[PDB]
Amino acid sequence: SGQFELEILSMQNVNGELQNGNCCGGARNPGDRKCTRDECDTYFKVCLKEYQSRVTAGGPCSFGSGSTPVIGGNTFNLKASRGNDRNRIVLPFSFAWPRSYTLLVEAWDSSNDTVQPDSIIEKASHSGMINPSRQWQTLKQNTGVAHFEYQIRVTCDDYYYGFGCNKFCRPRDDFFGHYACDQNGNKTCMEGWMGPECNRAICRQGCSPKHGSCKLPGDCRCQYGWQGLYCDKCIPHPGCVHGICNEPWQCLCETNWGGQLCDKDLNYCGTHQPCLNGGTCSNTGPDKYQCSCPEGYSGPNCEIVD
Ligand SMILES: *[C@@H]1O[C@H](CO)[C@@H](O)[C@H](O)[C@H]1NC(C)=O
Ligand SMILES: *[C@@H]1O[C@@H](C)[C@@H](O)[C@@H](O)[C@@H]1O
Ligand SMILES: [Ca+2]
Ligand SMILES: [Cl-]
Ligand SMILES: [Cl-]
Ligand SMILES: [Cl-]
Ligand SMILES: [Cl-]
Repeated sequence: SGQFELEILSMQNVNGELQNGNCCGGARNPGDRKCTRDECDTYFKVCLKEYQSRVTAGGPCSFGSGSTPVIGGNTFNLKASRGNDRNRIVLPFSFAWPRSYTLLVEAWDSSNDTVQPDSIIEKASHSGMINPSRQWQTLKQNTGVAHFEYQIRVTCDDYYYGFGCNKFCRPRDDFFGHYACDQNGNKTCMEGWMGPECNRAICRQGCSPKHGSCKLPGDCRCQYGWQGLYCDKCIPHPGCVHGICNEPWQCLCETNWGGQLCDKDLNYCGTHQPCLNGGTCSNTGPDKYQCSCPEGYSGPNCEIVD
């Protein structure tokens, strides 16, 4: 999600005094009060926590804490230097960044090779607001005897967006989405795709909303029983001749066509003209008729003469 980073820029402790007024090491040469015996072994402690309207010097470091190894003597300047792992403190976070925070930074002196313990040189504290940016914010602690400069920032981890580094967005072209990310981490769909995660293919222009569907953009796949470019037309019953459908597998007959498959001619007389030698045809049912034969003509079609 994100990272709160702090970089030490410079320290200035001309004499080599701690918070308690004493020197780093031993004796202070009388009169001029110069500390000469030894230089401080300066390291930095950092504590990051929830915003406090009224700052406390003690409390749990909610968002994180860390310390630098000894990075210098009494005085150092790293303001034109690059800044490495020894002079910087990284504090990662997975929660959404609240913007408001409380930061404690302290310069300390190492005393592990002696009988006395590690002691505080100076202590810095502030509460503020900071948004995710690559741009460093410089802070000076100069109120006391010892002064130090540090800079802080909050950056979003890869694929994280917004003011809290919480909005994840990584681009795709698979069964879960077809999209690119924009500057705000919003999903902009590829050509042919739609929907919140860009997983709906846009069909053929005019494709049936009720009988057509897509898997890939452009196409129009027909529901079973529908057909045509737009899946607009039903498929009639197989074996249906001289028949239409409204719904699939129907076979609703055309005029003068009867039966299950509209194979039977209800107007055989008109279609074939069967009676010969001046006979009169009359339809007597499906593929049936009868002939009224003139005198001297006999048979089903008046074909028997004399
Ligand atoms: C686009 O991104 C902004 C800020 O990152 C967000 O507030 C907004 O809801 C997004 N717009 C859409 C249409 O998703
Ligand atoms: C039908 O009946 C036959 C017998 C003839 O009279 C025809 O002219 C008529 O149309
Ligand atoms: Ca020391
Ligand atoms: Cl403040
Ligand atoms: Cl300084
Ligand atoms: Cl996945
Ligand atoms: Cl979707």
